[PDB]
Amino acid sequence: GCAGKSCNILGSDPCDAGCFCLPVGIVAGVCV
Repeated sequence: GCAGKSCNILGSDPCDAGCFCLPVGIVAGVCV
């Protein structure tokens, strides 16, 4: 259930193992 998760390139809020934080803006993004 990583997909849809809120995240940011900052690295503070990445994603679950296997999934990656995809940028939706300048730094903010979502897990995919």
